[PDB]
Amino acid sequence: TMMNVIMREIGKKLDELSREFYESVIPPIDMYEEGGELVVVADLAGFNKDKISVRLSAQNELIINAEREIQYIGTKYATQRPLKIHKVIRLPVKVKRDSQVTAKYENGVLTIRIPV
Amino acid sequence: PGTMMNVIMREIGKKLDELSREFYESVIPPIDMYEEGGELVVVADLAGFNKDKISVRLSAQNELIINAEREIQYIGTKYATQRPLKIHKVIRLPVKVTAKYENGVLTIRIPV
Amino acid sequence: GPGTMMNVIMREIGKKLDELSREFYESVIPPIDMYEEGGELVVVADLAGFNKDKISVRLSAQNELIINAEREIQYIGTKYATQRPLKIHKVIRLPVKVKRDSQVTAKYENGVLTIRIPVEGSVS
Amino acid sequence: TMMNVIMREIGKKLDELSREFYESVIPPIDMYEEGGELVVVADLAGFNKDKISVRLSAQNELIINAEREIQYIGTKYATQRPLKIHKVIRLPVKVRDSQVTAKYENGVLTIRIPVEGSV
Amino acid sequence: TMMNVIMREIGKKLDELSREFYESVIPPIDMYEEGGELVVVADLAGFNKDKISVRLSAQNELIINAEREIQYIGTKYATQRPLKIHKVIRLPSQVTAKYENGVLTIRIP
Amino acid sequence: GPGTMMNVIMREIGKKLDELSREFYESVIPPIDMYEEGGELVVVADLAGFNKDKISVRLSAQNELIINAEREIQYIGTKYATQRPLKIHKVIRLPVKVRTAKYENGVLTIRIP
Amino acid sequence: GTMMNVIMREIGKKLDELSREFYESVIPPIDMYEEGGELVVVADLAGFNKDKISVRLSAQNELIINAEREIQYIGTKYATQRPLKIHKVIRLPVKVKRDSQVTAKYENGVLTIRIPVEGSV
Amino acid sequence: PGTMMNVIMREIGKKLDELSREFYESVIPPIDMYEEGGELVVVADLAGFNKDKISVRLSAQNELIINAEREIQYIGTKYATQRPLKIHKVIRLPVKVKRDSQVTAKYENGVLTIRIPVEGSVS
Ligand SMILES: [Cl-]
Ligand SMILES: [Cl-]
Ligand SMILES: [Cl-]
Ligand SMILES: [Cl-]
Ligand SMILES: [Cl-]
Ligand SMILES: [Cl-]
Ligand SMILES: [Cl-]
Ligand SMILES: [Cl-]
Ligand SMILES: [Cl-]
Repeated sequence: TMMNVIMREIGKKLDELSREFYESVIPPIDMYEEGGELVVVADLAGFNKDKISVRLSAQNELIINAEREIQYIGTKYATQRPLKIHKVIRLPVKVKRDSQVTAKYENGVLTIRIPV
Repeated sequence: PGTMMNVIMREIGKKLDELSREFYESVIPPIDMYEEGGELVVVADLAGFNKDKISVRLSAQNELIINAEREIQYIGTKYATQRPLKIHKVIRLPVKVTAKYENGVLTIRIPV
Repeated sequence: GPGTMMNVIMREIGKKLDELSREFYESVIPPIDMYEEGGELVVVADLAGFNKDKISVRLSAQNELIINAEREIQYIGTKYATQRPLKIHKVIRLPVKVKRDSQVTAKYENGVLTIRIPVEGSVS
Repeated sequence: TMMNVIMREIGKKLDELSREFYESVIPPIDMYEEGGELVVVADLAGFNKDKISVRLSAQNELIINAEREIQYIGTKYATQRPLKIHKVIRLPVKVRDSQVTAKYENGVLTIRIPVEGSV
Repeated sequence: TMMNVIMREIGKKLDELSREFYESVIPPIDMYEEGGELVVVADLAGFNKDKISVRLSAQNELIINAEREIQYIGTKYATQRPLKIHKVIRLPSQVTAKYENGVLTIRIP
Repeated sequence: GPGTMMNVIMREIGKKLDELSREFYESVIPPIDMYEEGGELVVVADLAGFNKDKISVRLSAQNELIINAEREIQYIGTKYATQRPLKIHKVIRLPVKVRTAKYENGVLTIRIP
Repeated sequence: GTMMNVIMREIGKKLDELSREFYESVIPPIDMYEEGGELVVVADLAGFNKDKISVRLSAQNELIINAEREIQYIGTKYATQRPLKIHKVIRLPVKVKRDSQVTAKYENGVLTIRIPVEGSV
Repeated sequence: PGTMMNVIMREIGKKLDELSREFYESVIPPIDMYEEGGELVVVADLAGFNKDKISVRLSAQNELIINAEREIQYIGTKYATQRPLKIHKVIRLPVKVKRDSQVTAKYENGVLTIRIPVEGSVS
């Protein structure tokens, strides 16, 4: 149903893109393999490491979760910045569930290391 | 018999599953915009960029323009490259018409 | 100005449509040629890699021609792209009126399926 | 451009697809790598081996060309089967100069190009 | 803006069509003119006559404003009926309007 | 710059959507509320300008509730727009398992088990 | 087949590279208006010969405009957009007599057609 | 129950059946472009414009710009105005040409024929 999300915004100028669209599409991730390690680097500016969680379902995909809430002040024009985030990522080389996963969140950037 | 129009649609659904780098370059950043005390605040979620590289300008035609430049080394075999190398964001201003960069979040204060 | 999302969407789909899904082909394949000659409607289809037994030809109750074929493909090694169709269903609505049952026959050579069906009003 | 070949056929039903489109879209390829060889498999019915030409570009892409002539008889309604095939394929695995092997059977074209390393 | 409203509901089935949708859509109007008088015909429902407001805020514009409050008892499964209506028809100086049995009618020179 | 056809299509549909099709409205009507109170399901719907005799409410063999109504209108003088719907046929899918209505002031209220 | 389909095919195109097929279906833009007990249709149809254009009044109450021409392409061609065969079918706003004195004059690429309204002297 | 998509298309199709005058101002004119004799020619169907009112200019970005303005006086009740009043077609040129290059354009029977010297041409 990802396509359905994009469609709702076809009328909109790039200034006006919805928050709901952003929740779906965020985050952008680059992911690569090096030395028996599968690394994912995602982009989540303005979030707290307590609110970020990562997991792998039995099906071979990697999952990312993040919550935040934002206080609304004054005359409001934009609600774009996403509160909730849920991202499922298909995995090309299935890492063992047992293998440890380490995530480091720095400078609005999330990095995840996964052993092969 | 079926129709071509349906088949195209089924295809686009497949296509839009995993978005390009270029896509995200065009959409980023999501912004919050409010008016408090005769000041306009634009709040942008940016994957970390060096502060000096990030630039903000007010356009002549009542627009706000947000650019930024990044360089990334694609070490090893790359499965995906979603992240945006470059950014151009044009933002219309609601009302008639000083930047701080913290935790990858850009907060722009505009006098009014 | 600000930019159009629709533009972005369009720009996105293009580069992606360079590589087409296996499903897409399953619907689109085969190409055929259809002509009337000697009171007979001949149709020729490109179906590479399906065995003769697996391919089926049926005359529909509606005035249409249906080609059905299925296959199983071994998938060794690291698969990067798998565009070619495993199972085919194709429906063609005939341009002229044809005899209802059983006269059409099929020939399959060089991966090419040839059907010859007798037109209506033909003379034996 | 490929999308423009697709968009020109939107209205039509599946029985009515243009030959130009099929020329643009044929063949469907199966690509995988094994035994230090990258194998391409394409569906290409109604062609002669002498007419089928395979070249490898300077850029990463691999190109398949095929041509044939057609002999229409009588009143024709459908003419969809493609006369000239030209398919440029970007290959993921690394391959400037290489030794390519191609065998055509039963409309099926099998091309084997050796990737760096292995065997 | 108006096309953006339509596109929001594209995923949804005809029953699931949102409230915000309906607020923008309502009312469907029929416009005609008799004897050099202009007449407007609009389908508004479940609105109190006092709450409804009509004026022309531009030289050539028609604005209809309408508001209501709805309190929902029990578990509510859907809420499609609109709270506030701000349709802005455009006129192709005194307007007389009586709203009865849903139908709201406006009379212009 | 040459411009884009798509940009031209979007602009074209947009100018036209301000005034919408009466046939579009017919699909859309009515906006309904569905709540459950007193072990009963209630529907409130907005169908202004339609006669009580014209209105029909039926229940499906399927789970769905179905509202049917109809009306007739004659337009006097030149008509600039005729957005009003004439042939409504709403259908609603039901959340709670379900085998009776009152209409006033262009509003329909329906009660079900 | 439909008008919508004709537009859709060109969505992935810039304005300066629009298909000829598209132009054949879309040409000509017309002005249509009733005045003086007559219904006037003004069409923009350049590069044609009057001998090639024909006007039909249909079984249904619609006006059909047909035109056709040949253009031999000289040299190395980069763009062939201009229409070869026009077949514009226009639905009339008002009922008109079919047994009617209709006047279609071509001048400077502009086709002006006049049609008597039913019920006018 | 029906879907919004099916509903939307039905609406979309309706809005396209009859086309705006603005629409045509975008799409007009159709052009034929060929190169021969080391010069580039653009021939365009531009029916019903005064020759004086048409302007042709070579852009800084190797593209061709056709500008046409005309005034139409409407009479009686009007049921359609598809005819474009203002035209600004911008055409990307497939071969480098001189910005400085002298240009000739001819207007006859509502067809605009424009010839433009290609880069590397000899006068
Ligand atoms: Cl979860
Ligand atoms: Cl700039
Ligand atoms: Cl079957
Ligand atoms: Cl070549
Ligand atoms: Cl007829
Ligand atoms: Cl005809
Ligand atoms: Cl030459
Ligand atoms: Cl310029
Ligand atoms: Cl200019």
